[PDB]
Amino acid sequence: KSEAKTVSLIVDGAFDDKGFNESSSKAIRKLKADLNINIIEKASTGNSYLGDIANLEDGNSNLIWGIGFRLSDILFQRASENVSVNYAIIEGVYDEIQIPKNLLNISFRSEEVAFLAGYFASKASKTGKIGFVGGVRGKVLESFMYGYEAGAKYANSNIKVVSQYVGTFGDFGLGRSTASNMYRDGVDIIFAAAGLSGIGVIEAAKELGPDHYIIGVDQDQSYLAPNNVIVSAVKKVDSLMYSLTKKYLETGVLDGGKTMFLGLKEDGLGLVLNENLKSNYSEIYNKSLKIGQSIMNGIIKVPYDKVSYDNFVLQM
Ligand SMILES: Nc1ncnc2c1ncn2[C@@H]1O[C@H](CO)[C@@H](O)[C@H]1O
Ligand SMILES: [Cl-]
Ligand code: NA
Repeated sequence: KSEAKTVSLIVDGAFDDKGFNESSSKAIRKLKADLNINIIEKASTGNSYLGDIANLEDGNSNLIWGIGFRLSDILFQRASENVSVNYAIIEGVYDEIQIPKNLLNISFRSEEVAFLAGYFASKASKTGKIGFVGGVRGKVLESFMYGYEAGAKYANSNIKVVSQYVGTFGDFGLGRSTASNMYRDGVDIIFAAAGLSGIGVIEAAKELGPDHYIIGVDQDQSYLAPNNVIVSAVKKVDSLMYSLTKKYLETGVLDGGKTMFLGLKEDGLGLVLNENLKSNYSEIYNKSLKIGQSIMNGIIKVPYDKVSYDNFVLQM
């Protein structure tokens, strides 16, 4: 078996985000539980990526996972320079370069699940004004923002959407103040797509009580605020990391040198309802799932950047 092997994991910021980074740790710990492999987990930061990952290498890791686009260039450099080490990255963002054979990149079509979140929030909102709180801007987050705004307009052409960015995935207090300002300005539902920062958005909703709703992200976040999180736009990082790593442990060769793309139809993303609010939002949830099937069948082409969004809006 694979018991002698080691799989390592490096994230940016804290593991304990109730979402994206946490899901990567869940996968690695489940691999340890099921296969009895060795694991190493490291929470890192930009000023020390190079040293932290060089250390996972020196621990003779058989596979090193990096999580999130902020690790893109470092994971690429280390893979390029260490041909005998295998690396995989969740959401590497690369422009010019060709991916080396010992690096596997995973890309999620986040705009697809964000479209479901926007459609849902737009149908559910009583004020007709909804919010989006993002983490760090860039290609990944813009896919969430434009997918959300497009799905919202698809549900109601005159929907009002307020978008703000915390600017980091690790500022809970700024998530809270951003959300508090939105709720005070007539927003009644906020999609928090902001890592740990978004948990502060949830805190703001809890502090304001009933009628301040959240669309959660990455994992089912209804348990964080069972009266306020209506639905969650999940990203199935843990399932994918487990299955890809298990295959790698069986073959010993990384299926790398490429980017694997996952959206709704690959079961890489999904929309998960809070059962405590079922009687009240089930009809909208079911309509949202039909929208998801239209996306999966290629009927709705979901925008993901400014150009595709502006075209989508003009062609509605
Ligand atoms: N530490 C992080 N680093 C990079 N991207 C992140 C991080 N946390 C969250 N994200 C991204 O923001 C989205 C919403 O939390 C996630 O699905 C992921 O794409
Ligand atoms: Cl605070
Ligand atoms: Na804080």
